Amino acid sequence: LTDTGLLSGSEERVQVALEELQDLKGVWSELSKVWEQIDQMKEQPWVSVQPRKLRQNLDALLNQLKSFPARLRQYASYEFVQRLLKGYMKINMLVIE
Repeated sequence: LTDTGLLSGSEERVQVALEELQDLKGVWSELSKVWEQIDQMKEQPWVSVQPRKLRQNLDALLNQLKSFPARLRQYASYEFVQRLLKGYMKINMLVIE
């Protein structure tokens, strides 16, 4: 059979999708790594850790989730990890307040 399965425009689209998916997977991994520390800071009790400790945990989660590349930051994974870390830090700060 005479099939056009070589590196055509479809092949270029497949390669671009694979590169974008690698970037998105990196962003998701960085977001999960940051969100682990962010969730730890958020789940730290108000009596156990003050608002300063909650803010420190949220900032550590944001720093962990902000280490992704440009493609990772374009992907939603790192941004959502940073959002979860910021939410945990805000929960700690509100508990301290």
